[PDB]
Amino acid sequence: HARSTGSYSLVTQQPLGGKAQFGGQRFGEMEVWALEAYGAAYTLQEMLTV
DNA sequence: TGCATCCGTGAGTCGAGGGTAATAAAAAAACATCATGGGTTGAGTGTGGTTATTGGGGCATAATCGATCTGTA
Repeated sequence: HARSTGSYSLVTQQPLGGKAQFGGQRFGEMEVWALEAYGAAYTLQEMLTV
C-alpha cells in the first residue's frame, strides 16, 4: 500500500486509514516522541500540519 | 481513626464484514405550499448589407538587337 493524496475524513479533516479505502499511514504518538527526541522540528511540523 | 465507597488507569500497527427492531386510530376541517401552464421581458445569437482596399494585368511610350542595297580606296 502507498498513498500520496486521497480521501479525507469528515469531522476532523484527516486522512482515512486502511488499504481498502486508500488511507494514509498512522503516525502514532510514539513516533512523534521519537522525532522530538531526534530534534527534527521541521519534519514534525510538516507531519502534523501540511 | 478505621470503615466502606467512589474514581481513573491499563498498546502497538493491522482485515472484513457491517447492519437490526417489542408496538401504535382514525375521521373531519383547515391551512400551507409546490407543481404546471400560459404569458410578458429580454437577451440573445443570426444574417445580410456598404466601403476601406492592395496585388495583377494590362496599353503607352520608349528602347536594342536582327536581316540586306547604296557610297568610299
